[PDB]
Amino acid sequence: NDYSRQNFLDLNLFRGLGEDPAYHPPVLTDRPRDWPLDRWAEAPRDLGYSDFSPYQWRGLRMLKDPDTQAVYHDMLWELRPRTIVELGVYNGGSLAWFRDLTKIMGIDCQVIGIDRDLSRCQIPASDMENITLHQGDCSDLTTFEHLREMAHPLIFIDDAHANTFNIMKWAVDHLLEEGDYFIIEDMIPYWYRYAPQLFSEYLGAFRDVLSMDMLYANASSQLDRGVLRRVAA
Amino acid sequence: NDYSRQNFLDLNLFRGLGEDPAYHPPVLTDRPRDWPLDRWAEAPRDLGYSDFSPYQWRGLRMLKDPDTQAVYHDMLWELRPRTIVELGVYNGGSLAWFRDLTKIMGIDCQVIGIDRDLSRCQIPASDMENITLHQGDCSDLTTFEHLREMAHPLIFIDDAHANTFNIMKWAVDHLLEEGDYFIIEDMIPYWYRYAPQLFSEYLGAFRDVLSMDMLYANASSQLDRGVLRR
Amino acid sequence: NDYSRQNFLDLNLFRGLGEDPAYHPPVLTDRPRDWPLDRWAEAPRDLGYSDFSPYQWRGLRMLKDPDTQAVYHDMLWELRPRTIVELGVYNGGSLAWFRDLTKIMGIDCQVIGIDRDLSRCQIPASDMENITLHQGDCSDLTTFEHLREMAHPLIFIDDAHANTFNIMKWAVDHLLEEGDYFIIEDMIPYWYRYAPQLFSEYLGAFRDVLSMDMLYANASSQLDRGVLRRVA
Amino acid sequence: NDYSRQNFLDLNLFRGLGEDPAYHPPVLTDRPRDWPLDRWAEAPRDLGYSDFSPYQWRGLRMLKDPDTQAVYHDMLWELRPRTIVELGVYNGGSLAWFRDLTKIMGIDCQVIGIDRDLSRCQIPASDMENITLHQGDCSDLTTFEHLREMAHPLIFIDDAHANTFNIMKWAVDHLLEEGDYFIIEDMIPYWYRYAPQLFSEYLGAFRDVLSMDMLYANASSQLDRGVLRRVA
Amino acid sequence: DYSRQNFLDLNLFRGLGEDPAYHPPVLTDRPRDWPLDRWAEAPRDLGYSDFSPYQWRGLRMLKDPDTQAVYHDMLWELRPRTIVELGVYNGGSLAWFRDLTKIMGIDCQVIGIDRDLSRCQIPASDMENITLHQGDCSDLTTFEHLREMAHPLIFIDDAHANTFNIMKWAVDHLLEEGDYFIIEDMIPYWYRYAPQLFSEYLGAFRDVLSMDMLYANASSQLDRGVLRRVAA
Amino acid sequence: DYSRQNFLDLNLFRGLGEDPAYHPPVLTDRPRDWPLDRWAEAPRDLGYSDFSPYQWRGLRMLKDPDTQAVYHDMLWELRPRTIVELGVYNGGSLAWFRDLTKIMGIDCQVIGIDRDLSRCQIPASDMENITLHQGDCSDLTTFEHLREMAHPLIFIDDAHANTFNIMKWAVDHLLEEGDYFIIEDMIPYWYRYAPQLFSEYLGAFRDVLSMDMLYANASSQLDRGVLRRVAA
Ligand SMILES: [Mg+2]
Ligand SMILES: [Mg+2]
Ligand SMILES: [Mg+2]
Ligand SMILES: [Mg+2]
Ligand SMILES: [Mg+2]
Repeated sequence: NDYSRQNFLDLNLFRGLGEDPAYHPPVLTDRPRDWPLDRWAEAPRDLGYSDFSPYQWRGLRMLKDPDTQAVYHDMLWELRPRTIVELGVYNGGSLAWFRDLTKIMGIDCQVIGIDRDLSRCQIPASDMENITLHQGDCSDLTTFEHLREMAHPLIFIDDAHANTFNIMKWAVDHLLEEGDYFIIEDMIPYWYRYAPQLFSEYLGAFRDVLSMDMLYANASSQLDRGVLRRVAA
Repeated sequence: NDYSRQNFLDLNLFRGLGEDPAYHPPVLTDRPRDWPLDRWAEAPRDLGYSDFSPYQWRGLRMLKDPDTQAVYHDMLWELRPRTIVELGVYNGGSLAWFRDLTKIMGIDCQVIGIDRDLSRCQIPASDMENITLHQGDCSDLTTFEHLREMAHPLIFIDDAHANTFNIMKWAVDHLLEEGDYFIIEDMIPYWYRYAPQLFSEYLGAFRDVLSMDMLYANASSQLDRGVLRR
Repeated sequence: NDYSRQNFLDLNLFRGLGEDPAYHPPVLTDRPRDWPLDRWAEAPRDLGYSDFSPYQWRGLRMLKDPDTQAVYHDMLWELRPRTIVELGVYNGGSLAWFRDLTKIMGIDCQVIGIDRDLSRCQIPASDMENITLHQGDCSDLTTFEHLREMAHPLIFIDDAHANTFNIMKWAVDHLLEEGDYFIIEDMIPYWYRYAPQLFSEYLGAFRDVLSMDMLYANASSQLDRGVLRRVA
Repeated sequence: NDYSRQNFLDLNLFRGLGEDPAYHPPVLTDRPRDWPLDRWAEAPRDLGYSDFSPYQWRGLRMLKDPDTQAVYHDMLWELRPRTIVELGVYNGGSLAWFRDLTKIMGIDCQVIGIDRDLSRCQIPASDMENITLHQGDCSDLTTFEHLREMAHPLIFIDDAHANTFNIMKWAVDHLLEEGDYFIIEDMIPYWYRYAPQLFSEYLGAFRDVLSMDMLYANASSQLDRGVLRRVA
Repeated sequence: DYSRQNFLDLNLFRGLGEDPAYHPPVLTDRPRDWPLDRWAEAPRDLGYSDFSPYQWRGLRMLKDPDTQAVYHDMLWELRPRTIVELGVYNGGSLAWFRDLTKIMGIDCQVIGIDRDLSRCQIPASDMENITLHQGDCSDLTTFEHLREMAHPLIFIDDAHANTFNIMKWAVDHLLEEGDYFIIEDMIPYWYRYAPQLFSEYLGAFRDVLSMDMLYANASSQLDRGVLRRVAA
Repeated sequence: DYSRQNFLDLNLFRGLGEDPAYHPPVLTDRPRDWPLDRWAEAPRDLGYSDFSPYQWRGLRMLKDPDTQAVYHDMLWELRPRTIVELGVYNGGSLAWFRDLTKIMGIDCQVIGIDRDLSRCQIPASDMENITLHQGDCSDLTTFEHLREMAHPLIFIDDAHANTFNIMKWAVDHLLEEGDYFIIEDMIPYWYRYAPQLFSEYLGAFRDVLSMDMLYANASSQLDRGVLRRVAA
């Protein structure tokens, strides 16, 4: 009866994130790491550990999978953006990744992390060149005014998914010049499954300003149908 | 330009539920309802509308899909519950279904629906025989305390998913008896996927009090590995 | 030894029906019913028993699986039929279900079941209110010529599958009214596979009197492309 | 309004067989046969006709598909049957096939086909060497003690599917010597689905006289779990 | 141990296997004779590798059953008096073509061409209407050396070296109207790897060849590679 | 026209494509800017060929994202001083490996061995820490001649010729405990085509090499071919 004295957490705290913001190399349970080559044909063919979010960049966790990394790579190489914003930080491995990548492409880029809870960031202070954190609430649209200094072209990425359509209208009006991206990750397929009528009306409300970039918008499951930018249709 | 003059409801509110608690029948957009038989083989084979949650019961939207209904039908026939508690209510279609089914079966059952927002419920007052609504909070257990003098057997069903494991602890200590069910719809495969270490330990904390019922636990994707009892 | 001493029942008698018209709850063999929770993840994920026809309604077996039940629910709620005729009966599970469901909806509806052999039926006689059995050979236009005048709207369901296109020509001329359904369960995808030319033409012969109802024709594997109704 | 002046054949007579015993080549309806190579990539990737049973041997229809043919080709090469009995005939395509293939392999084999209705047979009277058609009723078992005693080894194939287990009980007692095959095409997977208890128990009756030949029993979809032989 | 052996390049056996001779499959992890009393406990998988299991009369067959069915229909329609196969390996398909044309009553001459014939397993006694020819591919003169052959003619590429030039020569010097030129296996791969070059090269033959859509989509090995001469 | 053209052998492009230089994809059947008011009508597929559409800093990449992710992890764990690609093509892999070791801060040299370094597309300025070498995969003297590099080292085989002989050489004269010998793409094909000989050949290295199960199942290019030293 271990339950009778336990206080249990709401496991929803870990929705789509996992339990620990820091990376740990996967650990084999039902097999040796070194398999005998004389019994090579008998060796189990499955992954060996959970395939939920096993990705990393330099000892930091990555919530963007390799297919998403390939898309953002092409997008960065093409646009050569001076600014990449990120609503939703979590552990910050995405922030660091964008920074490292741009550095090697020779793009002078500023990466910006806005979140209401920056406590879980895992980047060391001694590895923060061209990265800026920003405490803020999504619901509050005035969180976003103070990033009207940054240069163009610009990529705005929504990994937070709250008050998102109001944030999209705020950006369109006050932020995005021609060519800039507004990308919503993960959620467009769910909103459209759960709310076809309202979703189509809201998305279509931006028919005069944004468009879906078809070169990138079907190239990874995380970005599926959610990559937009300020360009004429 | 229609984006500026409009202001946007948050679509997260319609998550796993939909835009509207009232039932509306599907409507065809890209094909006539009445396909002519002389061109019978040209007719599209796909369903012709959203497969999201198109199910109903007597004009009330039903979130439990036909496979889950089959499972619960068998559970009711086998266990003949005196009480069905539904945590999380939405449109009330589950409540009216559970009541109608126990009525044709001859079982004397009270259905109970607990939820913080009951405004979405579509059951008319006139059809509430053996159904009781209850407005309360998950995060405090006082909600449930009051009226733990219901007859058994009992089936408790979590459709709210807040403070779930505490509510289950409370349930074993105060409500449940041998043969009663505690059922976690939908969530378990996700909680395991995302927090496996923590979930495993938590579920196994209940090893001396609850067990997974293997006759029902693999029979529906909504009840997948969440049918517990005793 | 055992083989010489037996008479062997022909197994085609049980085609798509099972060995026993009475219901029995499925039984686990390779696992305990109450899996311990400290090994929750170790538990097997498959069903644990045959998926053939394990469906029931109040202790009666159901040959229409849950998805078909959903389609018939919507159709009953929309049309509010006065009569439902089932061609082929077996255990009566559907009959009971149809009557019970119309009762719950407040639809005054008589349910009629027709079969050559009504000995399999399992409905307790004290539970036949608004259910009528007719004994009679399906492949005989006589059986339907002898039926009384029923109330409309009506749903006519073919679960027998013998001499079916003649029965349908009779239905169109003598029974069906605007809005009424002639449903063929199970059989149409097979008839199309084995006889595409003859089937296409035969079905096409009813182009001015029946149409495929597209709201329900693709909503279930059992009713798939077999939901028809009068006019348009 | 063509339905009122039509003669409706029973489509069930075509089950698993088709409309016409005679072969006719498949035909394209929605594309040219000669696709131009300057639009090669635009060309469709799908078969272009019904994939139910488009197989032939020398202008005769073959109900046995290529995978099943491959299994029989090997079984013949290994066993070198002196006799092949095919219970159930239709167009006689597999009869001709069996005779033709055994002839090419240098096997001295007699192909026998039994059926109630031999009218459909499409084999010319002239091309009938080493092939005997018997009249037969699967209900009466002195139809098979109407065997002139043929040579061994012997393959016995069931394509008729009536009174099958009794015809099997008979085969063991009067025909099958060490190594002879009794094959049931098509039915076994469906019988296990519908009557798992009886099927398991009936087959289990023959444990001391027949075994399932695992070299071939998993090798095609039509012979699936249906290939058996004498002893072990 | 590894310190001793000289290692053969395994690329030698690509798409072919280690041994041109046929040997029947052998079960490793089950009895060949499965007891009927535990019939449902029997494993459902093939029980041996499925790389290239097929045979004709004790010779390996690299063309699988679906491919044989297409060639069977082609041969029966077209009635070729010459079948050329560029690339030979074990000779299985060579003997199959000859045997099929023989029971079809067609007067066909099957020709086999290869730089290495040492792997050909056809017995010299079973060689009638078959000619082996040992020449290199990229040298087009190999082919001039025998356009004495009768028509209709089916030319088959199983070697895949310098294929388009060989097709050019064939179009000009060999193929009368109706004749086939088939590329097995490779065209899907060439389109995947070099889509611009492949399309342009295939389109360069638009007034002389077409894709035969009756056979081009009917097997995975022939897939989009069955071409024939349209009148010019 | 065809009789004019001399046709290149498409096998030259096998596994690589026609152009070592990167060009981004373009759409044919859709606009790049899809209008949001038609968002649900937009096509769902990629829009271009998904053969080898990957890149690094304007250079082609043959290793796909999942493979990249396995090499990322490996590099971070192993901190290799020397990485050796056996086969170069366009050099994309070389540049990535060098760039990646640089952002991780690892002091690494990258060597690229190939008979043909002509297709290499790395600009002269960006060659810091990237030594190239001409040589044949038939000399084991090609590999000695490469001066002694620091360890830990990884050895990737992307040429696949005389590989097992090259593996024996590396174990004895080059590889220390924990160094890697990785064979890309090829092992699953060599075990399908030659199961017996591959089983025996790999088996010989049991005392000096293991399979690294942390990485061996994590991508389809590396599938079952990542090795190092110390098992059982
Ligand atoms: Mg993401
Ligand atoms: Mg519910
Ligand atoms: Mg049914
Ligand atoms: Mg082949
Ligand atoms: Mg590779």
